Amino acid sequence: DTPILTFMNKLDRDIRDPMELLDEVENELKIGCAPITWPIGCGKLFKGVYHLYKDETYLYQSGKGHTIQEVRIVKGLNNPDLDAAVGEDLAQQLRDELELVKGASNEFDKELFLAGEITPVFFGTALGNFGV
RNA sequence: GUUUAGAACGUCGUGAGACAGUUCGGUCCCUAUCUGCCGUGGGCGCUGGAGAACUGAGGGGGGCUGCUCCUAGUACGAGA
Ligand SMILES: Nc1nc2c(ncn2[C@@H]2O[C@H](COP(=O)(O)OP(=O)(O)CP(=O)(O)O)[C@@H](O)[C@H]2O)c(=O)[nH]1
Ligand SMILES: [Mg+2]
Ligand SMILES: [Mg+2]
Ligand SMILES: [Mg+2]
Ligand SMILES: [Mg+2]
Ligand SMILES: [Mg+2]
Ligand SMILES: [Mg+2]
Ligand SMILES: [Mg+2]
Ligand SMILES: [Mg+2]
Ligand SMILES: [Mg+2]
Ligand SMILES: [Mg+2]
Ligand SMILES: [Mg+2]
Repeated sequence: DTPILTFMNKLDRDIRDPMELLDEVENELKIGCAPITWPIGCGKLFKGVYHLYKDETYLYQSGKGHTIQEVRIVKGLNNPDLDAAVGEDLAQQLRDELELVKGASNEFDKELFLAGEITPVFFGTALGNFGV
C-alpha cells in the first residue's frame, strides 16, 4: 500500500476524450481519482492547463521542450482575459466540464491519500516540459 | 577520321601490284549585287505653318529551382 499519483503524459498528440479516461482509470484499476489540473483542449489545439486548487491557468508554447520555460498566467477562471486568450472555442467547454467533474468526482485530502484510496492526477506533456 | 602522290610489316600473286588489315608523314580560296537579319539616317505624306506633352492598334522581353527552420517529431503508425 504505497501511495500513487498518476500523470497523464503525452498530451500533445490527440488523446481520448479525457473525462472517460479518468473514469476508465478510476474503475478499471480500482484506485479512485481526483484531478488537480485540467487541460484546455488536446492535440493541435492544446493551449494550457487550469489548476484546480491554485485557481489559475497557465499557457503553453510549443517547440520549447528543451529548457524550463517561463510561466504565463491568466489567473482567475471567469476572467474574460482568458476567453480572449484561449477563445470561446474551449473556454465555454472548460466551464461546464469543470462543473461536471467537481460535482461528480472526489476532492483531495492528504490522509486518505496516504493509504491508497485517492490518487491525484496531473495532466501535462513530457516533450513540452509543461506539466512536470 | 576517311580519300592522291613517300615508306615499312602480316597476307596474296612468278611479277607489275593488291587487301573495309595495320603502321609513320602529308597546301582547306572568295573585297556581298539581290533576298534575309542586326543597327542608323535622308525624301515625301498625313490638307495653313511651327514647338512640346500624350493616347494605345500592335510587337517583343521575362517566367528556372535547391537546402534550412516554424506548424512538428504533430496527422498516420504496434513500432521503425
Ligand atoms: N510528443 C511526445 N512524445 C513523447 C513524450 N514522452 C515520450 N514520448 C514518446 O516516447 C519516446 C520516448 O519513450 P521513453 O519515455 O524513453 O519510453 P520508455 O518507458 O523508457 C521505454 P521502456 O518501456 O523500454 O523502458 C519518444 O521518442 C516519443 O516518441 C512526450 O512528452 N511527448
Ligand atoms: Mg582525302
Ligand atoms: Mg604508295
Ligand atoms: Mg614531317
Ligand atoms: Mg566590292
Ligand atoms: Mg533575289
Ligand atoms: Mg541586300
Ligand atoms: Mg530595319
Ligand atoms: Mg533611335
Ligand atoms: Mg523618317
Ligand atoms: Mg499593346
Ligand atoms: Mg515574348
